[PDB]
Amino acid sequence: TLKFMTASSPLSPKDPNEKLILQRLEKETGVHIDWTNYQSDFAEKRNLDISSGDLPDAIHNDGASDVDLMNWAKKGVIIPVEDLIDKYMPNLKKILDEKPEYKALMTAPDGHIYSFPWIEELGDGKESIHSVNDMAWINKDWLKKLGLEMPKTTDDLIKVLEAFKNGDPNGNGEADEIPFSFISGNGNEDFKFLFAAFGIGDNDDHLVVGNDGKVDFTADNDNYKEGVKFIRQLQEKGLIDKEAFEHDWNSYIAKGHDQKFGVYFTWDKNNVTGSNESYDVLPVLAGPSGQKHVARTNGMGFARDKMVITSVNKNLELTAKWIDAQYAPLQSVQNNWGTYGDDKQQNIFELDQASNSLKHLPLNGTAPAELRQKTEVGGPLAILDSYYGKVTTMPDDAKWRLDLIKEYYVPYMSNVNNYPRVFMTQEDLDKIAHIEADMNDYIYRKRAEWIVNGNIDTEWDDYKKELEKYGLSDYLAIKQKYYDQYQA
Ligand SMILES: OC[C@H]1O[C@@](CO)(OC[C@@]2(OC[C@@]3(O[C@H]4O[C@H](CO)[C@@H](O)[C@H](O)[C@H]4O)O[C@H](CO)[C@@H](O)[C@@H]3O)O[C@H](CO)[C@@H](O)[C@@H]2O)[C@@H](O)[C@@H]1O
Ligand SMILES: [Ca+2]
Ligand SMILES: [Ca+2]
Repeated sequence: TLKFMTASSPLSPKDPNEKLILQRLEKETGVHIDWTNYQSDFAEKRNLDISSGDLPDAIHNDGASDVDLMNWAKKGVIIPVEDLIDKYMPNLKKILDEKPEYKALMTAPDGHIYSFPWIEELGDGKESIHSVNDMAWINKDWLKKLGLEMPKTTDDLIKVLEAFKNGDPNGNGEADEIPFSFISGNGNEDFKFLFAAFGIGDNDDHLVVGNDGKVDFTADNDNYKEGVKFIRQLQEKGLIDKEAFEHDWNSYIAKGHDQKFGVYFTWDKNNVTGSNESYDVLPVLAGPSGQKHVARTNGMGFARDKMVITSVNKNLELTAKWIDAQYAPLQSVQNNWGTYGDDKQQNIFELDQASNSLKHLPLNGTAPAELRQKTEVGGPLAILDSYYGKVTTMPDDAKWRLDLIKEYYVPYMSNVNNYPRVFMTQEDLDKIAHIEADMNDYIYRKRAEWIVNGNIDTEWDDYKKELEKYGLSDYLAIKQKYYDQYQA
């Protein structure tokens, strides 16, 4: 018996032990987990537990930031685990011996390892499945219906959206068409993907790496100004979803499912407009001066912390062995993606007993993300490029996305490098975190304000000064420092 805090989807059972995977796991391991399972606001609820001294044995599927992780280590909330890996975790050792770069990625600059990672190999470099998150999707049915060609430029896009607005492409005599929509902020449904059509573009870090080796701050660039102006034009012309700055995922996908969107953003259309050929990828567009670019995210198939062990943990050896069971290939694949042989609900896999390998089943039009979030576990695991065809099939939705990324975006990803996943010192993390406490929401708040009020030209210099007062220069110097050490 161990006590784990975890994070899961609101679609999944309130008690994680209702998951088929965890049932089978308790049989296999003989460990029963008592779960504290937060399904909304995990990070905030976790932090209250930590602040009140109400710690589990370990926090599963945690996803803490680096600053959190180091703060917790310094205050003795969590423990270093490297001795536990050496002594009790042969599955993990195997992985780290085959792919030693993950060990580097796990290790803090004080020399300790504080967390167990998630590793999922799907594409490399520019071809990473993570290279673009908020892909743009377009209603090709409407285009074909209105006699329109796929737009090639930002100007074409405006015209297409105007025709969507006024042209009644769904043919019901109603102005029900929402030409352009998004969910504003970080994440897969934001519009920042289009900013690159004005050069450089933007990502959730607001940080790219120039081909000069200089870290660039995106959200102060004239190019970024132009991107905001473009979205403002869309606003002024009545082409943006009237609730874009208010709605949520559930509302976004309700409209999606009714196919109200002309152009919208998401990871995979199948989750929002469904599994049809009405919507396809919006190809990379040329800006007005011929800019044609895809900004790279800094995302990768690695998250440093999907589990930590607290300093109250009862049985370090038992914990460490339980965790290592998650790194066995079959377990890792399932924990990540779902399972087989549920006699009562849909299954992501079938187990082929002849090979003892997993195989992706077709979904009867069920959303990718929907069944997954019900049946996955998250937590620490590894899926290596050598598992495909031997331990498991590659997901078809993954393969498909990798193809799209390679076909539509890679040619226009002209930045040789993105920002590497460094592990900064505690002091530097703390410094950075203070700065981001000001910048982060300020950056989104002004972006939205300018789209809605049209005053970017008169507020831009003052916004840049404000960003300097928050410490943007110190922030960049720190970023650049770690990028330079990484390259050396
Ligand atoms: O294209 C399919 C392949 O893409 C991957 C890339 O890792 O999976 C992406 C995918 O699932 C991610 C998932 O979790 C994310 O969203 C959570 C909700 O906030 C968040 O807690 C996780 O930390 C974050 O990783 O999203 C779904 C739904 O939440 C969940 O079940 C997943 O763990 O993203 C799309 C939805 O945004 C999904 O369609 C897709 O699975 C790779 O795993 C896939 O093979
Ligand atoms: Ca209509
Ligand atoms: Ca800049």
